[PDB]
Amino acid sequence: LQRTLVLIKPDAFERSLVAEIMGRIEKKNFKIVSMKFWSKAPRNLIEQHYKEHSEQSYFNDLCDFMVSGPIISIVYEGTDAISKIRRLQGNTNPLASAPGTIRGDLANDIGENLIHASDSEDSAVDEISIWFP
Amino acid sequence: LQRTLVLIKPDAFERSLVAEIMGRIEKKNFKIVSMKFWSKAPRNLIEQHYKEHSEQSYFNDLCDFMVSGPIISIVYEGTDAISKIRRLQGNTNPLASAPGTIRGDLANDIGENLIHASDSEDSAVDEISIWFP
Amino acid sequence: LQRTLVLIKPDAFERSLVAEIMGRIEKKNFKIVSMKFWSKAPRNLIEQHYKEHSEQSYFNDLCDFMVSGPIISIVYEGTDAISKIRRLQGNTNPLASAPGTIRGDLANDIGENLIHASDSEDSAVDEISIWFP
Amino acid sequence: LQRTLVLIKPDAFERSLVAEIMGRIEKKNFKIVSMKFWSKAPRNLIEQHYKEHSEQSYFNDLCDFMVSGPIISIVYEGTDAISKIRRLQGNTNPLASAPGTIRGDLANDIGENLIHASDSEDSAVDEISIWFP
Amino acid sequence: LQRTLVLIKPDAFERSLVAEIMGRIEKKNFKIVSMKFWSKAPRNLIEQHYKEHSEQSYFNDLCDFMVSGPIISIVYEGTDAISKIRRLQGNTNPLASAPGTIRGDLANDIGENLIHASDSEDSAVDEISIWFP
Amino acid sequence: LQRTLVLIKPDAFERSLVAEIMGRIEKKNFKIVSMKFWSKAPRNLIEQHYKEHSEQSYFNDLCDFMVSGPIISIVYEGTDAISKIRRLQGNTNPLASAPGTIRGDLANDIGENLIHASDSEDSAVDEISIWFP
Ligand SMILES: Cc1cn([C@H]2C[C@H](O)[C@@H](COP(=O)(O)OP(=O)(O)O)O2)c(=O)[nH]c1=O
Ligand SMILES: Cc1cn([C@H]2C[C@H](O)[C@@H](COP(=O)(O)OP(=O)(O)O)O2)c(=O)[nH]c1=O
Ligand SMILES: Cc1cn([C@H]2C[C@H](O)[C@@H](COP(=O)(O)OP(=O)(O)O)O2)c(=O)[nH]c1=O
Ligand SMILES: Cc1cn([C@H]2C[C@H](O)[C@@H](COP(=O)(O)OP(=O)(O)O)O2)c(=O)[nH]c1=O
Ligand SMILES: Cc1cn([C@H]2C[C@H](O)[C@@H](COP(=O)(O)OP(=O)(O)O)O2)c(=O)[nH]c1=O
Ligand SMILES: Cc1cn([C@H]2C[C@H](O)[C@@H](COP(=O)(O)OP(=O)(O)O)O2)c(=O)[nH]c1=O
Ligand SMILES: [Mg+2]
Ligand SMILES: [Mg+2]
Ligand SMILES: [Mg+2]
Ligand SMILES: [Mg+2]
Ligand SMILES: [Mg+2]
Ligand SMILES: [Mg+2]
Repeated sequence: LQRTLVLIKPDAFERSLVAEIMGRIEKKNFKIVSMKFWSKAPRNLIEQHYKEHSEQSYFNDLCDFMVSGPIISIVYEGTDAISKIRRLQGNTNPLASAPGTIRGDLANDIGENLIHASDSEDSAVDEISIWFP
Repeated sequence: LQRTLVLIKPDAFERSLVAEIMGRIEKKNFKIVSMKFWSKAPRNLIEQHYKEHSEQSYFNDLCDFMVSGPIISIVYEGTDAISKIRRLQGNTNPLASAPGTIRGDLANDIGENLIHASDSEDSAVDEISIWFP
Repeated sequence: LQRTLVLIKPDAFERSLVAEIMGRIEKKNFKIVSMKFWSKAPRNLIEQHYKEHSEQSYFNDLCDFMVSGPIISIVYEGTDAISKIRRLQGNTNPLASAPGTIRGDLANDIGENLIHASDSEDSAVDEISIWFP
Repeated sequence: LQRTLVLIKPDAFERSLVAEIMGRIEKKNFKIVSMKFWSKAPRNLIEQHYKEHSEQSYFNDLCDFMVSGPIISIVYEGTDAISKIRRLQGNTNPLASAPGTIRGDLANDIGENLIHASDSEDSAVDEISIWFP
Repeated sequence: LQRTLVLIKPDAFERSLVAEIMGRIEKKNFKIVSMKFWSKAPRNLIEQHYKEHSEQSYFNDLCDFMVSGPIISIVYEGTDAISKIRRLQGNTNPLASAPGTIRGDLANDIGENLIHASDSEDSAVDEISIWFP
Repeated sequence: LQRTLVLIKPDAFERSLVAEIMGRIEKKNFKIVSMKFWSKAPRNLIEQHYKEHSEQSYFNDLCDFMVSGPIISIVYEGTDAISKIRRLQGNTNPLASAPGTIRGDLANDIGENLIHASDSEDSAVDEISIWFP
């Protein structure tokens, strides 16, 4: 039994894909443990969430985008939930995300990619404490 | 523009229809303005929410059901959101709800009926203040 | 609790709508109690099923159509299953069936209309005994 | 057999509902007989199409909207295609369109209402000649 | 042209996924040759079906589960139907089943995995004779 | 930013999958630049489109099939659209097309495979000029 942190990103709201994305995780039988809606996430929370990317050239564009619209943060719970939800998510790169995955079916940009999911046990605990302190 | 208060009821979680219900409202182009996940709503908020029914025969069963599992409270915003979302919802009575509506398509009980929606401008304001003080 | 008799008609097989139709009933929370696949229903069961129509102008065409491909006979169970499933089904006449209903959404002919559902408690009992003796 | 003229309006493109709308008509078993994609319809065809409204208060806004993005013009064919597709479409007014219909499920504005469908045999013939001379 | 044996397992019934699963195979254009509904399969039929697993530690839990609710057995027919339906099915292990497959989208347990499909020509003939003697 | 040429093949029309296929590309956020409906494509256009296959044993059966019903030709535009739409398409061979892809979910024949998509930059320019001279 693991908990992972999911963000529904502003592009999901703009494109009306919130339910589509949440439904894919719901149908896989993962349960919501916590959920928070953000009309606009504070930029500092975004910078902490993406602290590992602070020196990447895309960091500021990434942060601008993540504050461009609403976000839903969700803690999902289930056996091996972290790796399983990552697999549903699909690869970051639109050249690689597989059809059948969320990004593979729905995303067409490396930045505007609809959804975040924690990539490891270590980062799950981290991100959960950022969004649900 | 109006805002209306929607509850996603515990039967929706039980039957994995949370995204299905939210998706129907999303596809109608209504926007989430506020949202709260409750692992178990406090009985007092429930009795307040349904205060008009407090002397009805079904009141205790209704309150019991509403705390029997998680709920999501959502404020939706759009032109004539109250009446329009009531129409999507469908009649309380499974003998009356029209196919095409949430309850008409998905609910088969007068109590376990998946979704609450505010029925008027005043009750909307009222319910919004209960779930989002 | 009632039980009603449903037939999935040969046009549903032809048009690959078998799961679509069964799915609408399933999502309404009705339970399969009995089920039979017929690669070709015996003409005699069909004439019995539709005995009320035996003197109508359309009778032979109706019987011919009903043996023109496979059918599935299903007994569904739930509260007020008969009337409720009739409502999902929709009007026989394509000029009358409401969007949201099976026929309203999917059928475009008064004969090739995808689904049979028992129309009363007595006809349900009757039809159930024909298809599941 | 009748033929009717359908326009998929620019809001459908904006909201990525082109296939959703065409799919509802396709599932009803109506056949495309003619089809034209317009990156931007010529204003003159639009004013001709809506000539009956030329003196109405909303005319300029309607014409402006109709050239604000792409449209698809389609001629559909089937028994009673005109009235049947009008029924799928739903009422122009978002306070009136029934869930189950295209507009009832998907539109939330009296102007930005996703789809045009010919309203009579004569207007069908008329509109067909405008979009497919 | 091959025939393969599919079981819709009790968890599909509990979770109301019967049509969803059958629809996926139907949409791939496989035809039903035989179909049998079982309110509860006899435990001995289950033990024969899984005779190859008799010495596995999960054998009794597996059999208990397979008699815990209804089952539908289906013989599907089509070119290379055995391998193709296996690929739609997805891997047994929730850590491996690919999004886009039945288990990959819908199953989250190695035991409660919704669907059985024969794994070879040799086992297809075998299983078909168990369920359709 | 690339443009690729897509054909919706006659089997999509016969099976009523036109919207399903177009919707998959639409949901991935690709935009239509040009679209042409063909009640029946001229055989010579088909032979040019498939000129690379002229010496294959399946060439004449392929051409017969492509003129057996309507076709929609579409020019889609987007970043890396050629390779991305190929990946959504899925492999030609029903033994290999992956679930989640168009062919993987929907096609069951190596010839009747629903959709063409240009395989390279060189062939995109070529095919676009054949269908949209
Ligand atoms: C690698 C990369 C990421 N990003 C953005 C989008 C990613 O969701 C976010 C974090 O990157 P990363 O953690 O690599 O992606 P993922 O979300 O798949 O774990 O940074 C870019 O905008 N451009 C890039 O090249
Ligand atoms: C009228 C009624 C309501 N209820 C429950 C279900 C309703 O969702 C809740 C409030 O009733 P009500 O406000 O009448 O219905 P709605 O939810 O359609 O606005 O009380 C019953 O259980 N039995 C009943 O007879
Ligand atoms: C009334 C009628 C029925 N039929 C066929 C189609 C009906 O499904 C079948 C039985 O008719 P009926 O019991 O009146 O319709 P329903 O199936 O809605 O209960 O007979 C015709 O072909 N033409 C007709 O005019
Ligand atoms: C009546 C009306 C129409 N319109 C626009 C939207 C309609 O699609 C278009 C033509 O009106 P109309 O033909 O009355 O509606 P429909 O599209 O349902 O046949 O004009 C308005 O913007 N406001 C209005 O009050
Ligand atoms: C391998 C395995 C199977 N099972 C159950 C679920 C499987 O559907 C069933 C048969 O196993 P197997 O034939 O290996 O799986 P599949 O259904 O993918 O062909 O046994 C377990 O409960 N635990 C296990 O570790
Ligand atoms: C390879 C092959 C193709 N075809 C037909 C179907 C293909 O869509 C068409 C062109 O072949 P090809 O370009 O190899 O396939 P794709 O469409 O995946 O790029 O020729 C056959 O009928 N049989 C075959 O063995
Ligand atoms: Mg990461
Ligand atoms: Mg109320
Ligand atoms: Mg009848
Ligand atoms: Mg009009
Ligand atoms: Mg096996
Ligand atoms: Mg090719």
